[PDB]
Amino acid sequence: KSLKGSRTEKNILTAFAGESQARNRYNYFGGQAKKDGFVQISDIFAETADQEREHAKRLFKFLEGGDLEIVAAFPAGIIADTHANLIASAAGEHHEYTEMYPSFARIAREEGYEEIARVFASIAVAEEFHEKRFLDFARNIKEGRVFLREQATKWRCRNCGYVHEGTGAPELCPACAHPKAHFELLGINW
Amino acid sequence: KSLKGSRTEKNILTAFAGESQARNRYNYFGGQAKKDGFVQISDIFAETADQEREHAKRLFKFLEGGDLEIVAAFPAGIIADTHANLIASAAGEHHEYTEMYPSFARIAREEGYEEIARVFASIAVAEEFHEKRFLDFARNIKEGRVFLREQATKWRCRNCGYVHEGTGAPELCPACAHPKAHFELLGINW
Ligand SMILES: [Fe+3]
Ligand SMILES: [Fe+3]
Ligand SMILES: [Fe+3]
Ligand SMILES: [Fe+3]
Ligand SMILES: [Zn+2]
Ligand SMILES: [Zn+2]
Repeated sequence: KSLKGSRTEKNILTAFAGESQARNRYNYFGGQAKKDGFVQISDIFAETADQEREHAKRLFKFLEGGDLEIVAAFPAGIIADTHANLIASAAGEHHEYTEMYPSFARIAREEGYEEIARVFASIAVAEEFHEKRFLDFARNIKEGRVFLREQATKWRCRNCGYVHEGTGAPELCPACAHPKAHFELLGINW
Repeated sequence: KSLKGSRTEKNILTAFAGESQARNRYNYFGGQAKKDGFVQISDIFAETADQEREHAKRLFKFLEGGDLEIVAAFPAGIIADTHANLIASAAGEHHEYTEMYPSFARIAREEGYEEIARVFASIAVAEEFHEKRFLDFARNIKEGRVFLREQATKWRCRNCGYVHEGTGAPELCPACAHPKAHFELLGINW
């Protein structure tokens, strides 16, 4: 069934508008993280931005055309330090997966748009992990554990792949000479 | 002076919301142009998307924080063939530089935000050239002149830089073997 005139139609566009702004905000926060010396976090912001582009794309492809008026609130700014940006990003994700998407999914099911309702629910899952990632990094910054841990571990240079073993990432990579900012905890997800 | 409570504050966020959606739409149209076999046009859509990201960034940095409600209409879809996408993109740019930005600049000046008004006016200039580019490519497609002209000229392969001299781009690049889709008119802007 068509979406024309349905509340779901406006909800999809509203989600698209929000996801679109989130993509820009995350890319900006990614640039700020770079300036603040947090390369892994910067790349995480950029990856999240690209994933928001994909949520938006799925939503956009459901629309049938024409201009549609929407009424919604969005974050008017701002770009602060990385810790603050991570906190603000997490808060935005929280609202999306706890309030917005469940509401949109609910209304979709009500109006008879099952496929779309399920897509809203699925996107909410992605947003929750996005929040987890942001909250975890904010915590690392607050606890001063971004580049230092209590026990010896392995740190990988994102720039060249050098692996450093120790309680903390080195001031400079011994292989590529790039600063500590490029190091992350060595991760294996395969 | 602060922007809080001013119409300009809402106009900036509205512009940001629109520029944000345009970035996504242009990236999607860029992907469709690739599928349609128009590499130069695809790269132009991607470049325009990146520039929209920059208009949005300038606008975003003027905001002072907090959640703000906005009321505006946006294109609910859609992704069609490249010619149609170029036409729809041009129409959107036209509205922005003829109606929206001049109005926002006008109101900014009225409320006493000179710097911001001038930024709105400046962005409008960029949008007009964006439209010109889109309209020119739509015309090339309509006239069947994307890869063929009446007089012998030079065609450059965007993939490897090979330069072909003739009335039209070759079916396959003789250097890198990529399809005609990668060719553009050789351009010199320096
Ligand atoms: Fe999102
Ligand atoms: Fe998200
Ligand atoms: Fe624009
Ligand atoms: Fe534009
Ligand atoms: Zn290194
Ligand atoms: Zn070639």
